[PDB]
Amino acid sequence: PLRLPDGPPCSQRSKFLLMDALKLSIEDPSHEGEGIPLYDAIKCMRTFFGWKEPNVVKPHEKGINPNYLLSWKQVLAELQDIENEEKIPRTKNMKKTSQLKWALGEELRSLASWIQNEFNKACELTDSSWIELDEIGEDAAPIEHIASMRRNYFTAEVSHCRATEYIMKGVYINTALLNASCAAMDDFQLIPMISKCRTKEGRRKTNLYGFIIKGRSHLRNDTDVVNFVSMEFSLTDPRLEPHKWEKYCVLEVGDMLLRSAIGHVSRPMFLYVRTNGTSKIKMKWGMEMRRCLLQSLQQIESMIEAESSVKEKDMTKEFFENKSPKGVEEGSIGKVCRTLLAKSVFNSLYASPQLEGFSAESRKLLLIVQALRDNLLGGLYEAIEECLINDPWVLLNASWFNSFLTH
Ligand SMILES: Cn1ncc2c(NCc3ccc(Cl)cc3)ncnc21
Repeated sequence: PLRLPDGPPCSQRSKFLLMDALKLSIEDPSHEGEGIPLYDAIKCMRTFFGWKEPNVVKPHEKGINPNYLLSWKQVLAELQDIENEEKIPRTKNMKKTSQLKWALGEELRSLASWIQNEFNKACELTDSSWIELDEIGEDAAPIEHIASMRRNYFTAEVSHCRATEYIMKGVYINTALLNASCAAMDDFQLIPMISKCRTKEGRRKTNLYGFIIKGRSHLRNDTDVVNFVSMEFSLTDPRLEPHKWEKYCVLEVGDMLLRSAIGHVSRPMFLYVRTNGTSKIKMKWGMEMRRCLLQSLQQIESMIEAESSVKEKDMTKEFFENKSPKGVEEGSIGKVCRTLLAKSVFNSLYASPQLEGFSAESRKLLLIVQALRDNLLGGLYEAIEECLINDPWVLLNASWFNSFLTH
């Protein structure tokens, strides 16, 4: 089996919160400015009244925590500035304050259990649909009948999937930043983190996860970096899994009244803050996250076009309806679709050279081991294990890979 590294537990490294995010939402919006992110965010902000004086509750151990506190206070100050203006601007350029100049820039780890938990959360369904019925595909021509049937069965099973929400979240924020990176090169622009869903009842909703502030972005090449500060709401207390949050300063910024299985309960609302950066090429990929839906669909269609060659008839219906196989090992056809999707999305969210190395070399050891398995290599192990350092996503697949070696 593979040897995973020893060390302190791995920490979160995505460009935004995943299972820990928190949404401020408005239903079927129709205010003077429905569709301009700044107007949407403010209207989501004013939905919430439990704000309170913020303080640091889990410090970033390598950054200057007074500057993170001041930056969040500045956001509320400048948002409150917009409140006082007669009209609402289309965008907001933050004052180039001391805290923002500092925050915008102007070793072995062990597998922690939070990343498997993220992956499990990415496979669940939500109350809300995140994509339209004809979202998947780029076809110039109308789709033939069999393709259409598969595309609609598959969309039924993943439209509400949590991984799909990560897709649209990511596409939104990456489009917003990439565009801002070009239209406001010298500004510290305030960029809402938005997404849009439809409820089980049919209502269009708008969600605010928090805010980005981008720094100077004269991105001349694909690999040039624009730094940014992320500020994300959450009900997750950082003191439970502090190792998850090494890269973050976390503030407590309000209290929130929630329906629960015990009735109404008041929980603190937190605000996860970190500095971070991205590049033109990374943001272009982030805008492409819908292809995760298409790539997941194809892996599904592959299993069907396989079964269909063996039975001389189209097995699309009998596969999705679960009518030779005798069940579905994940539980249901639906969980197989969402599982494939979640893996593809997390490949995107945690894209790394260590993942591209591990993916190639481990497939080599895979075909060798199951060749040996049903019929009865030391440098290869070093290639694969040269990828096992500190990435939570690489390490978790390596953990998964070792299960396959036992069964
Ligand atoms: C009692 N109370 N109410 C609000 C509040 C707060 N946040 C200010 C705020 C809230 C929303 C916006 Cl769009 C701008 C600024 N901070 C501390 N106490 C507070």
